[PDB]
Amino acid sequence: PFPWNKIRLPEYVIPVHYDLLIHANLTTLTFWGTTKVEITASQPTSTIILHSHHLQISRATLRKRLSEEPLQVLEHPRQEQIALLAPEPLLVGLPYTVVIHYAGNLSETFHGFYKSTYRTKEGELRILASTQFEPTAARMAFPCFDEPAFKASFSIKIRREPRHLAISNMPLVKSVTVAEGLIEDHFDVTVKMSTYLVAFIISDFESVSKITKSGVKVSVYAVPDKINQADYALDAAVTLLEFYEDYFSIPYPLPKQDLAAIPDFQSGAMENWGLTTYRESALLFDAEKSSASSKLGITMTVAHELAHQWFGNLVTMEWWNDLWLNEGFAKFMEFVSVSVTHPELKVGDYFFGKCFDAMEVDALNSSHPVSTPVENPAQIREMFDDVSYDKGACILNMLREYLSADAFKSGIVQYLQKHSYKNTKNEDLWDSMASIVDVKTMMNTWTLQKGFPLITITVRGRNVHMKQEHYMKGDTGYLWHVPLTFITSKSDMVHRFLLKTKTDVLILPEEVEWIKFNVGMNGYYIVHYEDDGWDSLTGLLKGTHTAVSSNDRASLINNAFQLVSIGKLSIEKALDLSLYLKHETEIMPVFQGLNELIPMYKLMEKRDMNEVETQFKAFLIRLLRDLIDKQTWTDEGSVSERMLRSQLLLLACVHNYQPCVQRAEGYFRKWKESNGNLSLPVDVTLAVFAVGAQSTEGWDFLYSKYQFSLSSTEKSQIEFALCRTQNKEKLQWLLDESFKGDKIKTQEFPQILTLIGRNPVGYPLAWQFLRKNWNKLVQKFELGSSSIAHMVMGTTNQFSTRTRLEEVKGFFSSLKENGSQLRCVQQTIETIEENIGWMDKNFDKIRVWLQSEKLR
Ligand SMILES: *[C@@H]1O[C@H](CO)[C@@H](O[C@@H]2O[C@H](CO)[C@@H](O)[C@H](O)[C@H]2NC(C)=O)[C@H](O)[C@H]1NC(C)=O
Ligand SMILES: *[C@@H]1O[C@H](CO)[C@@H](O[C@@H]2O[C@H](CO)[C@@H](O)[C@H](O)[C@H]2NC(C)=O)[C@H](O)[C@H]1NC(C)=O
Ligand SMILES: *[C@@H]1O[C@H](CO)[C@@H](O)[C@H](O)[C@H]1NC(C)=O
Ligand SMILES: *[C@@H]1O[C@H](CO)[C@@H](O)[C@H](O)[C@H]1NC(C)=O
Ligand code: NA
Ligand code: NA
Ligand code: NA
Ligand code: NA
Ligand SMILES: [Zn+2]
Repeated sequence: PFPWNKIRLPEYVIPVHYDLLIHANLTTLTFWGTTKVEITASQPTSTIILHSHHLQISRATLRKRLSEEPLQVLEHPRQEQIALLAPEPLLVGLPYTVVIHYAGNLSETFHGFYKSTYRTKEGELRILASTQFEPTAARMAFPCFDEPAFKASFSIKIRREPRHLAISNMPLVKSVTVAEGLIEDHFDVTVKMSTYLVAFIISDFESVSKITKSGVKVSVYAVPDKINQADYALDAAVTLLEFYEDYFSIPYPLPKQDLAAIPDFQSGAMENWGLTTYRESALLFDAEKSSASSKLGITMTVAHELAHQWFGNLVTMEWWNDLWLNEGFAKFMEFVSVSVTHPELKVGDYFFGKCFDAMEVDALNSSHPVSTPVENPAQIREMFDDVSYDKGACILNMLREYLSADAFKSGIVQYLQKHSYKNTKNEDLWDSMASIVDVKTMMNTWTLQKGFPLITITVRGRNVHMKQEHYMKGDTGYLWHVPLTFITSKSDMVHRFLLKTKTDVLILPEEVEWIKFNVGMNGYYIVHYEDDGWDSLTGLLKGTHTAVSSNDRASLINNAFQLVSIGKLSIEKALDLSLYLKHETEIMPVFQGLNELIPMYKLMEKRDMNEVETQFKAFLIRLLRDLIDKQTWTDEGSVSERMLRSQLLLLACVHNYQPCVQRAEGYFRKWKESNGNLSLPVDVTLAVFAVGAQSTEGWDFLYSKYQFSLSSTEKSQIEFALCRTQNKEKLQWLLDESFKGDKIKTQEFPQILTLIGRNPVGYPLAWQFLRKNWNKLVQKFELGSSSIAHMVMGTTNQFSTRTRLEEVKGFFSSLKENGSQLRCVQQTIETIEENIGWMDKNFDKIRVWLQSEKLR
């Protein structure tokens, strides 16, 4: 008879300090712990509720120069709680200490205190143990008040064999031999922090280190065979840590910061205070083999994790309904920091693309407000999504533009200073921002309702009429305070207008030839132009496209196709606009063009539409052919030029543009004749391998080199190529082997499943594999995880028939408690519903447009 019936812990028993002793055995794969937690009670009680999950509690006692007594233990596994019953009611305000002894098995998933393995370059299997606790898995490693507002200090001790190294949040202060072959490591006490930030790793990692100008020792740890790839991340971390310390004027408060590359890791990285963790591919850099995309990705990932030391660790959201205060800010700070520390990366131009990814899900009924209630672990994991990360960063960027960078920076500094070592709510951020303007009323419209507005512009002479309405595919009365911006043919000053009502008007000083709203796409909204608007802007792009900025051109491309879905613009007119790209040069507008047009043939690929699919792909290649032909088969140029080269050559080869295929075939044959020892330009390797893997001999040869590669980029490039074969038996093998995790690690499975889901002949196999192996995949990755969401959407969200829709509805319906209520399931259902309507309306229009298409 359990005495607590709520998922949320009681509020009146509060921890102050934890002493954690962990003794793990990396041979038996078990661990023992003793947890002592200093607590004080706000009000008298005789029961203490806390979290524990899959931990066998052997004994629990309560300690008051005096006194100690036993506690009865009850468990409620579904609430993931245990209850400790005291003989006497606890006394208010007096310090107690709860001592719990327990045992567990190392987790075989990617969360909790889990097993990771790797093979030495000689073939020896090695075992390590690592942690991943965010959001609710600390309770799988020690019993705790496992909610992020129950902050405390942590003194961690690790018992281990002499052959192993242990690291944790804080520096090692002492090692004591306790028994024959057993050493006890004492780490220094942490600052006050949430339980999800606790971390420890038992490994044989090696490290390299560098000291910041502020005296912080920064280290990168990795397996011995890969530590020579740590130099780039080490240098970036020192630079970025120094940047944030100087930017926030709040020092990093710990003596050291570690970045650890874990051989098995579910996400990309995690911000544990003093001991940040990473997938090997997100941290390690090979100067000969790593891609430009990889260098960018490592830099931004490190910038994200180090931003979290302030936005997340120092200041933490009070509850997961406001996770965006962690994740939106860390995502935004990636661009603030890296635009200064690595200007050659030009990260600023990539930002708006995240906003368009957020708008993809946020246009659906099944989106949710940035701030929204959650209760159980699955729901909490679902908050780590494009709304929290990307919409969060996008509305912060919009607010920064509205307030000015200086007022925004003063706001976030006051916010961080005032709430240091505490927790914040949505409202606390607005109050800090206003202390520098009714920010609260405005930002409440952007955080407490889902979606975004369509802004409709109607011009009569000098009179510019504006209307807002909720953009939904494909009428709730939603209203926003929208900080509009515009430029005109007569003024490229960024003009501002705060639209607070359904309609409003502004008067231009003189008539203009065109007007363009949402300058640089810094606003989280889309724009429709009535009357001759889209013709006028289409003419601008086709005549003098440089009359507006690259990012303004990308915004026009994106918005035109979004307006097709709600019937405000014909597919023919949006496709007509896209034709200006034949004269475009810039990565962002070209990338945006690809990102609007590729998804159209991805729908056709899953239909009996080979004729139009082939003509559409030939149109795409012809549209970009001049740019394709100018690409050199080298690694020259900027990061943007290199990413553009790699993507264009891949596109051209996969769609059988013969000049590219023939050159890629030659490089692959030479690479194979060299026994895989030939150094190819990294930027052409995706295309070369993707062509090579189309034959059985080439696929088999590529796979044979995957075993021995120490390069994350090369393994990623091989994986992509292997997933592109039309040989169904090979596709099935990849699914089976990465599912098993021996020949290909299970951390790659979600990406392999999705790539095969996008394969024009493999997509039935991937959806089938997901259905057949659902229960084991959920057990490995967890309901609500981003990984499960990626697998659900990546195998299903390009279907466009009523028969496929019912397959999806019927399958997930049948799962009941094991998945039927997933948000990603409702999102993919609504996406397929929109695909059905969009294809039913537009397919014949596209077919005719392509035939008429003599412009090319
Ligand atoms: C760790 O795994 C072992 C599996 O061997 C679990 O031990 C079994 O538990 C059941 C039920 O309690 C017993 O009937 C078996 O006899 C146990 N097996 C052995 C070999 O002793 C153990 O419960 C797991 N630990 C936790 C904390 O879940
Ligand atoms: C993990 O367990 C193994 C065995 O269960 C421990 O290995 C023993 O270590 C002692 C002293 O080092 C040796 O005398 C025994 O011969 C070992 N037994 C075996 C089967 O190898 C190991 O020390 C444990 N490690 C930890 C960290 O607890
Ligand atoms: C959106 O979902 C809600 C509840 O799920 C429903 O009441 C509403 O009708 C939906 N909107 C549309 C356009 O289907
Ligand atoms: C080719 O093999 C040599 C000898 O083992 C090695 O040193 C070199 O790095 C290899 N080159 C590539 C591109 O793999
Ligand atoms: Na556990
Ligand atoms: Na909103
Ligand atoms: Na939203
Ligand atoms: Na249309
Ligand atoms: Zn984050």
